Amino acid sequence: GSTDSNNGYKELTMDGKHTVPYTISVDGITALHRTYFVFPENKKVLYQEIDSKVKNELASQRGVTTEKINNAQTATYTLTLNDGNKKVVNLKKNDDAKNSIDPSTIKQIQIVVK
Repeated sequence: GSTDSNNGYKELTMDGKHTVPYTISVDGITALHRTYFVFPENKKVLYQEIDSKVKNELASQRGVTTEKINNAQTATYTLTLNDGNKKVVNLKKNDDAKNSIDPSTIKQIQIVVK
């Protein structure tokens, strides 16, 4: 078991773009069409501003609307920064819906509703 210590080899994985894998859980089940997202750097945005556009994307694949999510028993997602930090917040209660953040610090996120 030996890995590169200095150099390795050339790579072309969305070089220049910020990729961020997204996950979701339903009743304990894991998504099957999981994928990654891309966004610009050095830019701030409102959590509610983005989520508003994301909800329309997840509602089309999950079929869950603002009325359905309300019927859910629980809704929480964990956020993972690029530094390796972790913060789980309930979707039902947007505490950052009135805050500004950038994807440049976002590494990955996993939603959990049931």
